Formats: sequence, structure tokens, C-alpha cells
Amino acid sequence: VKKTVRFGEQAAVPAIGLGTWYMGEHAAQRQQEVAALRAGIDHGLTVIDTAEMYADGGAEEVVGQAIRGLRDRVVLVSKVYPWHAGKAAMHRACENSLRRLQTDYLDMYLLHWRGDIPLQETVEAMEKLVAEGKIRRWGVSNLDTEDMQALWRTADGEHCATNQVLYHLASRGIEYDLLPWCQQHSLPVMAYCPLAQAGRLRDGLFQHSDIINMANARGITVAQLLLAWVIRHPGVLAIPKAASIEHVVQNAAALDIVLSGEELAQLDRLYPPPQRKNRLDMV
Ligand SMILES: NC(=O)c1ccc[n+]([C@@H]2O[C@H](COP(=O)([O-])OP(=O)(O)OC[C@H]3O[C@@H](n4cnc5c(N)ncnc54)[C@H](OP(=O)(O)O)[C@@H]3O)[C@@H](O)[C@H]2O)c1
Repeated sequence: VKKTVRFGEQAAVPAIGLGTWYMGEHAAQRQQEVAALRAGIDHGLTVIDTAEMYADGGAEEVVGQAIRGLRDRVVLVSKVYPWHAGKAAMHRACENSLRRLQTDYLDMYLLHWRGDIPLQETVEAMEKLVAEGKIRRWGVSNLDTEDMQALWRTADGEHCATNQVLYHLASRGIEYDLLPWCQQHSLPVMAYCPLAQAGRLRDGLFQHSDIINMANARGITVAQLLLAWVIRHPGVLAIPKAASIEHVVQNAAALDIVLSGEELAQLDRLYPPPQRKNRLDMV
């Protein structure tokens, strides 16, 4: 079973990509960050996820340096603050992102979350960037099932190419409603915080005996086990962030893992799937 995802105008991207939140904050780390991204590309991870938010442009500048001369090898995803996502301001947000990335187009551009602009106006603005050639496709982030239904209802809202939401073993709420909805509409989901921020989100995911034993039993690390879990089913593209080369190399290698039913059942007993609607986890 191929560990790829149909994503925008790309027929198949690898199901693990590269996050950039917390890159670009410190000048002393820029070279290390550039190297971690290039390592990911060198290991076949092509999707890079960033945002105008991240270090106020800084992460985008890091990405732009990392991808110099490699633009055709990568699938670039950035995001626009909702307060920019309207007729007036959208072009400037997009143009500023493109300047920092030093590329003339994005593969995907996401509404970072839903603000006060009516969705119809954001959709029209995204469609204009598509017609101009500045973005190949648009999508959204942090939209729950109700918001996705509202979007679908808008003119051209069905062109939405992805929804990026929080998903990991210890926060599975999207499995009740949102993922099935996405699955029904052939919409790929981008899973952010797929490592729960290396466990910092949920106390003891990493420090868990049965998960530690399970990873040891196949000679993988817990992080790899958690990533393979996130991408176990089609239609989900995980975007772990790694500034460490050792970590990027691990993360790419998690594309080669096949979890058994026995293993997946054990994991469900440790962190059961949701049996009701849950508010969309975000962070
Ligand atoms: N749309 C949104 O609202 C939203 C919100 C949050 C995040 N995001 C996106 O999603 C991405 C992923 O989420 P995240 O950065 O919040 O958290 P994450 O990817 O779940 O975890 C990042 C942490 O995991 C560590 N790590 C990575 N690979 C590892 C490995 N193999 N072994 C051990 N530790 C490992 C990293 O350390 P090192 O860096 O030192 O390797 C980092 O400290 C973000 O970077 C961003 O692109 C989007």
C-alpha cells in the first residue's frame, strides 16, 4: 500500500512532510534549520508547511533559503491570517510570503483559521490568486465539520484542497466526524502536532511503557511509531517538525513502517477512539 496522498494538483505526495513552526526565531539556528529541511527533501519528503505567522516571516525566509535551486522538488504550503483573507488584503499577504520564500508561486495556500470575513469573500480571493498563478490550489486549517459544511455551501468552496487540523494518538477527536466527512468528499487532511509536540501536549505519551515496548519490539523509536500511526489510513498527510537531522531521517523512515492489526488494537486500548463529537482540538 503506497504511503502517498493525492494533494492539490499533485497526484501523489509522500504522506510525511516537513513542519516549520519554531523555525526562524533565532539567527543562530538558521543554518541548522536550513539543513534539517534540506535533509528532509533529500530523503524524499516533499511537502513543506509554513505560514506568514511563524516567526513573523522568519520561518518562510528559512524555507526560501533551504529550497533555493530546488523549487521543482518541493510542494510548498503556506497560510494567511484570516484578517488578511479578504478582497483588500489577500494579495499583499500572498506577495509578502512569496518574497520571503523567494518563489513565484505556492502549491497550496491555507486560510489559517476562520475569522470574521465571510467565507464567500475568502474563497473569491483565493480563486483570484489561483487565476493569477500565484497559488496552484487553496485550502483551509482549523475548520471543524460545521465550518467545512458552511464552506462547501459557498460558491467554489468545493475547490478546497485540504484541511489542516491537529491529530495524533492522544488527540483523535477528528475520527468521529471530520475525517469521515473529509473522506466522503475526497479531501486529504494535513495532521499537525502529529508527535503531540514530541509529547509536550499530552503528559506520558512518550514516557509510556507499552508504547516503548512496542517500538523496541520492531527496533523503531516511539516518534516513528506515532507517525506511522497517524498515516496508517489513506488521506492523511502528517507534517512533523524537525530541526534535528537525526529526527528528519527517522521521520522519513516512518514511511516504511507497516503497523499490524494486533499493534493497532493495542494502541486503541491505550488511547481509545472517540465515541462522540469532540470540540476540535487546536493549539
Ligand atoms: N495549522 C495550524 O494551526 C498549526 C498549528 C500547529 C502546528 N502546525 C504545523 O504543523 C507542524 C507540526 O506540529 P508541531 O511543530 O507543532 O509539533 P510536532 O511536529 O508534533 O513536534 C515537534 C517536536 O518534535 C520533535 N521531533 C520531531 N521529530 C522527532 C523524532 N523523530 N524524534 C524525537 N523528537 C522529534 C521536534 O524536535 P527537533 O525540532 O529538535 O527535531 C519538535 O521539538 C508545525 O511545525 C506547523 O508546520 C500548524
